[PDB]
Order: sequence, then structure tokens, then C-alpha cells
Amino acid sequence: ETRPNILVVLCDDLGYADVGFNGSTDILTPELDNLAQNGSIFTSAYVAHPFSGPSRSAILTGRYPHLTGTAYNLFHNSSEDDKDNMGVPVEETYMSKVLQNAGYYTSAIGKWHLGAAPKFHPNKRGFDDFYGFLGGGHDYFPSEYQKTYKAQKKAGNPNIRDYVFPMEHNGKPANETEYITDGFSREAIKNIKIAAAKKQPFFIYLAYNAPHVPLQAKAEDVAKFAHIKDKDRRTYAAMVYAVDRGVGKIVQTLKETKQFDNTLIVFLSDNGGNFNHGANNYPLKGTKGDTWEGGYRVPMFFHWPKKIKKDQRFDFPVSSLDLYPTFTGLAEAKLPKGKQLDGKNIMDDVLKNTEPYKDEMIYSLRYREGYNDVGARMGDWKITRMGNEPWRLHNITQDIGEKKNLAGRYPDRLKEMIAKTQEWTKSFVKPLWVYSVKDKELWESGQMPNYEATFEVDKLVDSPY
Ligand SMILES: O=S(=O)(O)O[C@@H]1[C@H](O[C@H]2O[C@@H]3CO[C@H]([C@H]2O)[C@H]3O[C@@H]2O[C@H](CO)[C@H](O)[C@H](O[C@H]3O[C@@H]4CO[C@@H]([C@H]4O)[C@H]3O)[C@H]2O)[C@@H](O)[C@H](O)O[C@@H]1CO
Ligand SMILES: [Br-]
Ligand SMILES: [Br-]
Ligand SMILES: [Br-]
Ligand SMILES: [Ca+2]
Ligand SMILES: [Cl-]
Ligand SMILES: [Cl-]
Ligand SMILES: [Cl-]
Ligand SMILES: [Cl-]
Ligand SMILES: [Cl-]
Ligand SMILES: [Cl-]
Ligand SMILES: [Cl-]
Ligand SMILES: [Cl-]
Repeated sequence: ETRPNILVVLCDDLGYADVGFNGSTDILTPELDNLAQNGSIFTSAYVAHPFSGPSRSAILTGRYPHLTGTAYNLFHNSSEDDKDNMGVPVEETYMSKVLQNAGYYTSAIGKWHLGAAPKFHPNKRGFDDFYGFLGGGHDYFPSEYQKTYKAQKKAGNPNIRDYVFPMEHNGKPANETEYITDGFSREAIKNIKIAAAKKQPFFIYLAYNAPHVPLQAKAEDVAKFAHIKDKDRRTYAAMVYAVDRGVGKIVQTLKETKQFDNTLIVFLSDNGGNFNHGANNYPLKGTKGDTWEGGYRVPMFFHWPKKIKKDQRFDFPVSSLDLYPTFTGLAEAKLPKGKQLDGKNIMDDVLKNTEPYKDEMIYSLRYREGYNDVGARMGDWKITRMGNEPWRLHNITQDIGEKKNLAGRYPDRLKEMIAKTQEWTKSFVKPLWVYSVKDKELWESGQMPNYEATFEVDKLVDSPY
């Protein structure tokens, strides 16, 4: 039929300069590069939050996490009891469910991080099939983590880390035997073949945990980078390379089943690279978690041979929030009544090279221990507050590294963008959970969120003398 298949390939903590098509000089990603070159590379792509849980929530709900109560990560080994509601609210309908109701065969593979209790399970949230783990990460070698899991059960460990838990397949044990990146690639191939056999459009949410810690890589991938002297960089490159291998096999499967031409492949990272653990975000400033560009500006391409031209670069800013309305539009799917969305259906803009966010803002706000980091972009201009320092105004097109603070030269533009961003925060909800005890103390006493203090300007720079 006319409706395209959709494959999201979502990496975890992949740095900005860590794929070939986005600038890498040491990591080799020929299969991803080939896809990017045969479609549209997005040079100003943003995720809705600079860390996983809230970013993933935003991709699947189509709303900023500040509107859904999900702006902090779930903790390690979060409650698996429905009564504790440790998960994204069930009332916020996921794009997977919408696609499933419109006749797609739907599959999620890899990392979830959206709730470990039954009501939050992928199979309850629109996925016909799920293969992966429910929490925030996982050790990569089954021979290693299955030994550790059994050994800790035998020792009577009452709090085994979910990183070594057996993975699952629709709620049954997975009995994985491969390096799990290779396993996730295998399950993607299989689900592509199932969709081909059913003669049904597919939506596959392939959430590799690579290159997220722990840095663990196959010897055969390491040898591709054996000369790289920094052991972290060497292992990380091999981890990314393994994803690239899997994408190459997925691509051959799509061609063999004749689904390649009419499949939209979207590749991105859930957030910026963590430069403490192998990642490189050049030329951006900062690291995973920041509201510098480095925390939430990510590599992205769209690949869809039927519609998207080759060698395209799309330079206008876009959001991972656009995936929900764009995909449901492509699926000719009807949104549930009352569903709220923060992004736009951008596919016509990509095809015509027009500006979807013209005179509109793409935002980040990240909660810290007593203050807020903020970023906000319109057109060529961005405002940033990091570490509760004085506000910065950057021409992000001219100054991608956020080095030249123009707040003094153009104070009206600064204040203009502040006012719009402060108005945005008036729609926020309270978090359903926070992350640390410190967090809970600050919110309970009203020290957080204090958006009013976040949007102070002149008193941060004026001298009292
Ligand atoms: O690894 S060891 O040093 O041996 O200790 C481990 C374990 O420590 C790890 O926990 C996580 C897995 O690797 C890193 C180690 O510190 C951690 O990475 C974290 O993964 C999370 C997802 O599972 C998140 O990505 C997390 O990042 C977040 O951190 C906070 C919360 O939200 C923001 C930020 O505010 C986000 O960036 C990331 O750091 C240790 O916990 C355990 O005690 O011992 C193990 C060894 O047995
Ligand atoms: Br749902
Ligand atoms: Br397993
Ligand atoms: Br860290
Ligand atoms: Ca991440
Ligand atoms: Cl453990
Ligand atoms: Cl084809
Ligand atoms: Cl740091
Ligand atoms: Cl064409
Ligand atoms: Cl700085
Ligand atoms: Cl001005
Ligand atoms: Cl709270
Ligand atoms: Cl002020």
C-alpha cells in the first residue's frame, strides 16, 4: 500500500561528532553515512531534553517532559508495582499505539526507560512485539552478565542491579546469546521479515543502548580501531561501529524484502554525548545533561528513497517532538481525542526545504540542585543559562560553540526571548518523581523550581556599587 514503513534507529549518549556524516574523523560509520548521503542530513536537530528518560518520554508522547511530569530519570531498579506509578502516565498515548490502531505492525527493541511496571510495559503501550530491557541500561555480554546474575542470586543479593537482569521478549526470558547490539540488530531484521510476511506496514522503534556505558565492545570491532591510544575512545568507537554493522544488515534485509524504497528511516541520538565516557560533541560546547548545544543537539537523518532526495542538508532547526505528528501524518492515522502535541508535522517542510519553526522556539530546561539550566532557540539566535551564571545570547549560526556572549550588545532580543521562555514554563506541571533526596527536599520547600529566579537578568550583571 501507499503508507511508508517507519524505522527509528535511536542511539543512546551518541556524541555529535561520533558518526562520519556528522563530522567524525576517527569513528567509521559507512552504513549510516550511506543512508545519510542518500537522504536528508539535519544540521540543527534537537531532542526535547539533554538526558535519556525525559528525552525518550518526549519522543513517544510528542510532548516536552515538563508537561507530562517526566523531566527526571526513573532511578535504577524503579518500582515494578503498578501501584507506585513509576512510569510515564498511561493516559499520554504513545505514537506506537496510534500507529498500531491505524494498522501498523509495531515493534520496540532495546532500551525502554519509560516504566518497569506492567501498566508501563511496551506491550501495553502500542507495541505488538518487545525485545529488550525496561530500565536505563544494560551490560553488553550475555556470557558475562548471566554469570553475574546467577552468582548474585546464589549469594542472596536482595538488590541485584537491573544492568545484569535477564532481558525479555514479550515478557518471557530472552536467553540472549550475542553481544546485545548484535542481538538487537538480529531482532530488527526478524521483525522486518515478519512485517514482510504479514504484508503489513511496520513501525520499529530500535533503541540501541550503545554507546551508553558500560564501555564494552567486541574484540573484532576493537581491532578496527586498534591504533586509538585512548582506551575509552577506542572502545566507544567500536561500540558505535557495531551499530553501524547492524544498520548495514538491516538495510540489506529491507532491500531483500522490497521494503527499502518505501521505508522512512530516522536515525538520531537520545541526547548529547557524555564526554567523560568516550564521546565527542565537536564543534558544540558541553556534554550530556547541559543546555549548551552539546547536551541536546544531536545527529539526525531522514532516509526515504521514494520521497526524500539524495545529498540533502536541512539546516533549519527541528525537534525530536516532530516525529510524533510527522509519523502519524504519514500513517494517515487519527489522533486520540484531546491529544496534545508540542511538535509539528515537518515532512512537507523537508521536501520543500522550508522553515518549520520560523519565528518559533525550540526549548530545553534542565533541573539542577537548586536552579535551572535553560536553552531556547529561534532562527539564528539562542539564549542559554548554565550553572545559574548570567544569561547568554548567541548567534548560534555564527557562533555554534556559544563562545561570544552578545547579551550586552542586543539586550532587547535577549529580554524578548526570555519573556517567551518564561511564558512557556507557566504551562509546566510538577514532576511525578524526582531523582535524589536533595531534589525532594528542594521541591518540598519551594526552593525548586523557582522559575521566577531563573528568568532574572539585570541583577546578575549589575554591580551593587
Ligand atoms: O560502574 S561502576 O563504577 O562499577 O559502578 C556501577 C554503577 O555505576 C554506574 O551506574 C550507571 C551505569 O554506568 C554508570 C555508572 O556510574 C551510570 O550511568 C548512568 O546510567 C543511567 C541510565 O541507566 C543514566 O544514563 C545516568 O545519567 C543520568 O544521571 C543522573 C540522573 O539523570 C541525569 C543525571 O542527573 C542523567 O545524566 C548515567 O550516569 C553503580 O550505580 C553501582 O552502585 O555499582 C555498579 C557496579 O556494580
Ligand atoms: Br499508550
Ligand atoms: Br538475556
Ligand atoms: Br559522568
Ligand atoms: Ca542517553
Ligand atoms: Cl549486582
Ligand atoms: Cl525496495
Ligand atoms: Cl562533567
Ligand atoms: Cl525522488
Ligand atoms: Cl563557558
Ligand atoms: Cl536588539
Ligand atoms: Cl515531587
Ligand atoms: Cl532582574
